[PDB]
Amino acid sequence: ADLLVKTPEAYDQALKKAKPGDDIILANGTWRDFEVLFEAKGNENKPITLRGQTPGKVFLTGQSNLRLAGEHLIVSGLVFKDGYTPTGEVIAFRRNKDVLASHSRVTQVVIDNFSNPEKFEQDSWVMVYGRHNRFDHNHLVGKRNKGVTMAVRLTTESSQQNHHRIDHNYFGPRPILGSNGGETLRIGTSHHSLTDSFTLVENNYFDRCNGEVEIISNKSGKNSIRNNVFFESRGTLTLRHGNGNIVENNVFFGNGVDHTGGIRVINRDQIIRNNYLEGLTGYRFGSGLTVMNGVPNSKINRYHQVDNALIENNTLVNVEHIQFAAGSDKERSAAPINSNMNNNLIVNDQGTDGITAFDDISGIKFKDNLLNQDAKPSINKGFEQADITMQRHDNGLLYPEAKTQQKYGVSTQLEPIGKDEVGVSWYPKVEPDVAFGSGKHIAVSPGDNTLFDAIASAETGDVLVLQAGEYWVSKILSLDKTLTIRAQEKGSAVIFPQRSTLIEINNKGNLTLDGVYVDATNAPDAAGNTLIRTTRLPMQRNYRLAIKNSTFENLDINHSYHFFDAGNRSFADYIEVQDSQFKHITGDLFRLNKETDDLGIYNVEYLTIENSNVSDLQGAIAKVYRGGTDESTFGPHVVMNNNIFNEVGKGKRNKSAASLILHGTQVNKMTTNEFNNSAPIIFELTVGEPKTWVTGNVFEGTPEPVVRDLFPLSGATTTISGNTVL
Amino acid sequence: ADLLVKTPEAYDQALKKAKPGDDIILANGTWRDFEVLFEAKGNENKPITLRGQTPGKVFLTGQSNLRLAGEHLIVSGLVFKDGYTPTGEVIAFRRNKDVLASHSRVTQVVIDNFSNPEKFEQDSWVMVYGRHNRFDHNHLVGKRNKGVTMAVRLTTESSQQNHHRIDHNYFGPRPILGSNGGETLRIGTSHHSLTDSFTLVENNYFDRCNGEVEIISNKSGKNSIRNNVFFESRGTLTLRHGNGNIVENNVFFGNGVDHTGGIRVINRDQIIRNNYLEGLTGYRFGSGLTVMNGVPNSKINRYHQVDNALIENNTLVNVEHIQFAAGSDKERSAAPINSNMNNNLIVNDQGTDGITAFDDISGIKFKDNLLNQDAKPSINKGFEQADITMQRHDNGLLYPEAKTQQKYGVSTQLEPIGKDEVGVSWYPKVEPDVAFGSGKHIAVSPGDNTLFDAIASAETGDVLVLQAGEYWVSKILSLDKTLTIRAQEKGSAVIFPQRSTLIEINNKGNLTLDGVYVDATNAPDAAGNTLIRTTRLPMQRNYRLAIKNSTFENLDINHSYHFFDAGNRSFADYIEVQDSQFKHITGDLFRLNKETDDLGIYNVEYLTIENSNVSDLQGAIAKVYRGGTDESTFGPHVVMNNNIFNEVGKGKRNKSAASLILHGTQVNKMTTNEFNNSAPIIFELTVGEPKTWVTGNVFEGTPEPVVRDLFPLSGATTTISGNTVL
Ligand SMILES: [Ca+2]
Ligand SMILES: [Ca+2]
Repeated sequence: ADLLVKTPEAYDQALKKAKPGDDIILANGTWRDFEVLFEAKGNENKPITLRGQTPGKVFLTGQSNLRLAGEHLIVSGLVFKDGYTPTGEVIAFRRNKDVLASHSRVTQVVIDNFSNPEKFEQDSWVMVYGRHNRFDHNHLVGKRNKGVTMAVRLTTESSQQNHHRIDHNYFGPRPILGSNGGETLRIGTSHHSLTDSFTLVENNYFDRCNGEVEIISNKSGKNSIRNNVFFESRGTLTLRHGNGNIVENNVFFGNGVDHTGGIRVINRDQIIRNNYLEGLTGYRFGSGLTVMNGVPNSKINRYHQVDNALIENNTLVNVEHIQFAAGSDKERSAAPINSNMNNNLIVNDQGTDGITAFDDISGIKFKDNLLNQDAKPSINKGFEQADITMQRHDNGLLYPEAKTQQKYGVSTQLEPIGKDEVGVSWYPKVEPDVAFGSGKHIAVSPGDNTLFDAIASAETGDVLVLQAGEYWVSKILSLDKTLTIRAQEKGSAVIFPQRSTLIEINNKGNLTLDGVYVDATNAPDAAGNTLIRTTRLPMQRNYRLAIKNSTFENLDINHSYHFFDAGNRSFADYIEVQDSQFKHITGDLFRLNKETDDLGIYNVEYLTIENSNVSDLQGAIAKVYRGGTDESTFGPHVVMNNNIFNEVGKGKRNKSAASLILHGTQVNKMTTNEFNNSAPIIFELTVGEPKTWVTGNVFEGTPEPVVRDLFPLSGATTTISGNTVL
Repeated sequence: ADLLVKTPEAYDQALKKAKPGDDIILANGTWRDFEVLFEAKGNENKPITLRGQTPGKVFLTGQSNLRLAGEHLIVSGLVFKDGYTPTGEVIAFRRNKDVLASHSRVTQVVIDNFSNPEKFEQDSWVMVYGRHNRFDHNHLVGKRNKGVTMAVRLTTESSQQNHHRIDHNYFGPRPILGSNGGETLRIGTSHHSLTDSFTLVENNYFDRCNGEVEIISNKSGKNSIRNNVFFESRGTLTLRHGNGNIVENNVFFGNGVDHTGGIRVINRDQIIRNNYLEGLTGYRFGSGLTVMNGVPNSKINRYHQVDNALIENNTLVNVEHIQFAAGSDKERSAAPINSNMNNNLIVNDQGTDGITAFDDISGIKFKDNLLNQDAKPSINKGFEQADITMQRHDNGLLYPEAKTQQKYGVSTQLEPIGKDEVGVSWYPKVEPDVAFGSGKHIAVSPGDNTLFDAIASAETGDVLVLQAGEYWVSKILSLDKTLTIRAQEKGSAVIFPQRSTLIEINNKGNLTLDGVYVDATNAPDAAGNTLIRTTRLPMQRNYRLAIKNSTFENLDINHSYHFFDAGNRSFADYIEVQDSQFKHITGDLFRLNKETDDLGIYNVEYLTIENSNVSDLQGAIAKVYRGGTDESTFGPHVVMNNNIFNEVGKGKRNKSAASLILHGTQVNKMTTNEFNNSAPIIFELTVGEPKTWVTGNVFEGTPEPVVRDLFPLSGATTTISGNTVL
């Protein structure tokens, strides 16, 4: 029988009355601050259902969440949005640790940007306990904060050997977290990784799941991860802890996007068969295919030696890196043993087979692997070369034209699940970001509060075109949308800040400055001004900052006048500076070093400064810091080319005594710059074999770059040469 | 004519029609977001008035402010609360730089906790410009953020030689700012300090104005500060810059409150006569009476030599410090010259006249000063001692009994203005802090978010009484009120956090824990947990934290598990730990070191740990930091006595390698502690002549204290002796 309810108390009363076969129906509307405890006992033949009256019209908002407890329950047709769970989880298959749900199903529910307001206040969106549950045809998009999106817990035997089924879900875009802990799916935990979970993960679509290196983090035994599609996801399927898992029939469409992986093999008895991998650009732990070194006598949460891996009938097309014994170093000294790699197909048009061995690989026996003839084989025995031309079948996958070559690599009967065969038909799959300049153009004129008003009434994506003249700014310009501020004619729009901050970047703010001119002469006569900064409230969301063709002068009325000051726990997807000039600044240029608690957190993924000019800066061009020993991320990337830096970094308040100090940055490229009469470049290299190239620069009146290796010799690939010193 | 008005548009119409002698009347109610520009032109005999219908029933809230412009205006009967100014000032005697107000009056207006949301976003509450303006019978209380409460500006000749009158105002309690910039009243600035202001500050009441070392900051010429009362104010009347000022007929009741000053003499031609000073405990620049050294050939904003000071007929009763040549060092090398101190009366029951000379004082001539015979004199000529009994007249002031002695000190005819003769009768003068345990007692039972529920529904000042049993906490406990959490029976109420934070202290939160037991075994297995912390959003006001008779154990499920984590720009009025136990904690105990930009800002006024036990703490007991060279504040104070510390501070993630790392702390007292098998105490002493006492401790298996001096050797009184080192 159907039990329509319109209030939480009516819900309570319906739940008390509900019998096997009944449906409790949440009436269409917005249910705010509704902590749902669905605790009942259905029947194998007659489940008890909680569902929205009209899927897509029942919203659970504010501090709402859902707990299932009992057995034979079904929950469907709900949307969580405009809020965040006040507990540890949005959806949990338990009341608490002693009262679980089993034989229960959550299907056709949406969680859409239901994120905690602080990125590093951790929660999870779905937590599975108990046994024989199902989580299917759901739609999870936009988790911005630390904490896996979905996990299977194994904390007691009652939650082990679960045979849980996770299928046909849309795992929509998840942006970069900026530390470890951004997984989309975690099965188990290191503590319980030697127990058998038997979890089935099939026919899900992972669409730009970019939280961190692990898209899926398998951390238990004897799971089956099969028939999933990974589209442009900036990470990997990692067999992290736990043994005896099967990774099969999965499809990875990297499309050449940066840092796309990958199947990563660690531990024992793994089977990696019949997987299709295309256009994957990642390396090291984010490679298209990775077989790691382990630690002898590893602790339960470190790295266990690869032993009896089986890697067969996989197809790898334009996979840039296949890495064996990856992570090899003084700790991870146990190379792979008793393993086998057979009947795979590697087609690469980049001239190489993409293979790199980092240690002895004689414990992997290679047999009957096929390579295209133009790809220099890195390994002789076990690889044969042939004239291969690939053509795409109807199932969207590439196969050798020759039928005889189809005994290598992936089966022809694969049928990748599509983006529109997953999730719910009644909730759209949408683009996560607003593009710069995707809106309309608004003419703005001088000269008092005119910029404050134009920003406030513009719409996201708009472009403000400032006419020539003077823009006096008596009120902070707080940006909570995507906006471009463009001078109609470069250098003809002059912006005069009169407050301690000119521009503040809030949640949802992203900023492009193009051709503007800023004279900070009239800023308040106080130390510690900051021309541009994020909000100082911990942000919920990443931001983008682009600076082009612009000039910034006279940030020097008092000391410690910084150009850009990142808020604690803030994260820029990128900061890009092109063709811009900076002169007379007492503070730092970019302060990207706030996370000094060494938990692997950092402030910027890509810092790029090219073709620019900086003169008379007391502080550093950039201070960027990522501390600790985490190997779960790919950034910061710091790229600086073709700049001229004069009299930079020597102020008595610059404790770094550097023009540039880079701690824990993973990719460093400094090329064709001039460092004239300035403080040195200083590298503080950490774990994860960072890559540094400092070539073609002039250091006139500037000391040579300083390298401090905090992990001798752990160890980085550091190329510093081809530079003129004085 | 009366122009009663109910909306801003009606006000605008009424303003256009107002003629000399008219009253524009804001109707009773709440005017939110009202930026009042009161610009009109009365005559000397018929002013134009803006006033509330019923004083006490007209409120300006939100982003409201007031600007007077023109002449012969009066504004009265308004309350600013529940908001903050969107400009630089709440009330400004100008429209803008070029359009001032003269011959105008602001009287009987209240500003009640109208502070910016963020303490270090600077504003001011009252700015006076022009000439012949009056600010009387107003009521200003609770400004929390950086920026002087009220200042007279002298930016152009039009605002100089003003003869402004500031009288009969209630300058109510102002909490400690935690940096420079917390003045209650400023007359001028350094740039204009050589111009004459002629401002009259008389018959005002300063009730616990504790913003910083300067209650009044005189920064201009020929002003008169007379007949004011300073009640338990944590600061001083400073003649900061500027010459020829008269400080006269003022009364200081310190009542023995900590860091009560004081008249501070700097610069030339000052007259300090007939002031009464009682019970003042301050020292150095916050002394009861200070005559500073100056800087030879000083910059305009530094310190000008005391030249031709006249100090006579003042009474000083139990003033612990009278200091001559205060601040003498290598920079401040110019001792007072051409000065005279005559006919003062010093009565002190502590054994001494309280005088200290820090340099040559032959530039001060003394004659006919009287001191009680029991007080050992520091100076011979110009002083005599005698038998004195003080008796308190009806004016509240002490006078010698022997009529012959009444030629020393203050006149018997002084009439100190009373707290209830100042401000307005229709608005109450209140206590600023909710006292712990002033509400009701509330019984709480075990155990599933019962603590969460009891906190949400309690009222400020209440006491929660925890019955025996287990308190599981699956939601963060957010404290936005004053609250005590007491175990019914010490030790039978056990609190089990399940989130990475147990207690979050928000704006208006203040917390006492008494007899509680916290077992953090079940916290999330994640690094960087924090049992107690402020909100990480920048706070609006200070907080208090008291921990008594409590036990905290097993903060060790992962690394960097901190007991208490201060947010950026947060400030504790105090943190006090008594008779409590802390064991098995991987992080730091108290993280009070967030303000590393060296602007003089800090996180705690008083940190006190006594009679407590800390065992197996990987991090430091406390990291407290105050950076830079500011001398405008009194804290931090760090007091630790009679504790037992076993195995503290030797963790590999404690970069300080200290059990205690104290930088820029001004008062340090560690006595009768046991430090067993622990990392050392480390001092990093800064400017301001800090006082450090480390005596009577046992350092067994612990290095003896390390002293690093940043400014060798400009003061610092460091006594480390009588410790046992095994
Ligand atoms: Ca991970
Ligand atoms: Ca001051």
